[PDB]
Amino acid sequence: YDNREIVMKYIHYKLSQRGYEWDAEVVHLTLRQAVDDFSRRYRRDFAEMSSQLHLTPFTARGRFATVVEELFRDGVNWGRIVAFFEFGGVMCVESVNREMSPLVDNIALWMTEYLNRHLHTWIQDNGGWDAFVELYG
Ligand SMILES: O=C(c1cc(-c2cc3c(cc2C(=O)N2Cc4ccccc4C[C@H]2CN2CCOCC2)OCO3)n2c1CCCC2)N(c1ccccc1)c1ccc(O)cc1
Repeated sequence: YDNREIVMKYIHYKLSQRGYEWDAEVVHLTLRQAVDDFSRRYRRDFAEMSSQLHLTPFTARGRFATVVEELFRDGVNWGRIVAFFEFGGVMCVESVNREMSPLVDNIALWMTEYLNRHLHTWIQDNGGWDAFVELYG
């Protein structure tokens, strides 16, 4: 249902593993499992991109816009929405690692606005998140 709830719960889970208690049900567990399979799949290139990412408060919004525009340029699919969430999380984990944790709240806002403004039509026309729950899990 609520896109804002889905991003809050995904980010809270990734940060809690890092020992960072950020302050801010079937779908949440299905999304969390797909993104973990996505990390295992491209673990090689995930290490490279982590260092390649030069994240600061002055570049985050622009970095976010560029990568999201590249992901969905050739259309939307669930595999790209999964990569959308993993990029949202890698930037949150990276913010915490670099002692810029205030940016977590900005990244979650950018993810929520993009889901509601640019992914809402596609998802609903796919039947909503239950359609995602049927592919994964
Ligand atoms: O540039 C990117 C990136 C990653 C993918 C992507 C999305 C997918 C997928 C696959 C890939 C993909 O193409 N890769 C995954 C990946 C994951 C982590 C780090 C690097 C890469 C690069 C390659 C891996 N190789 C490339 C050759 O063909 C496939 C194998 O399967 C399902 O959805 N895409 C892009 C750009 C737009 C096309 C799809 N990031 C990016 C962003 C910033 C800096 C560098 C790369 C990015 C976006 C979202 C993410 O969640 C992670 C990375």
